[PDB]
Amino acid sequence: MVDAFLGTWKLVDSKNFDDYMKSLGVGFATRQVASMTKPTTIIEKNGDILTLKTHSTFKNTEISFKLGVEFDETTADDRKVKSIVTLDGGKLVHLQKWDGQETTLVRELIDGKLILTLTHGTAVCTRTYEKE
Ligand SMILES: O=S(=O)(O)c1cccc2cccc(Nc3ccccc3)c12
Repeated sequence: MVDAFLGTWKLVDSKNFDDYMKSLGVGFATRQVASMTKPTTIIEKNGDILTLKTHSTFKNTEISFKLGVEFDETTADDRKVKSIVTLDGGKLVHLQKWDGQETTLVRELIDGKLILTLTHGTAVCTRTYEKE
């Protein structure tokens, strides 16, 4: 259920984020900033339009979209992508494509926590957020 995602979530743990960002082109200077940072993800719905915002001292982004309906997105790291977000049995699956490249962001609730798995080819990163 989408509804179970809604609310504000605060990053508490991060695993292999640096390699994920490097895998995407994020430069060293910026990786150092982003990694010590502890972002908030806010997930909202308004009818059948979801909005996911990322709030932090590094960057601030927001996306709004319908599930299964493809959309343009400019990412935190300034990639210009084609995105699609679907719901695969409680798992929010965010697929991005740009320049023949693909990355996936999977969001699932485990133990009252929101676990985001980021995958870019072989670079995999897991980021755990606590409900606020
Ligand atoms: O986290 S995400 O927006 O998912 C994100 C996803 C994919 C690539 C990212 C690259 C740099 C920073 C991010 N965000 C970020 C925002 C605030 C603090 C630290 C990193 C990236």
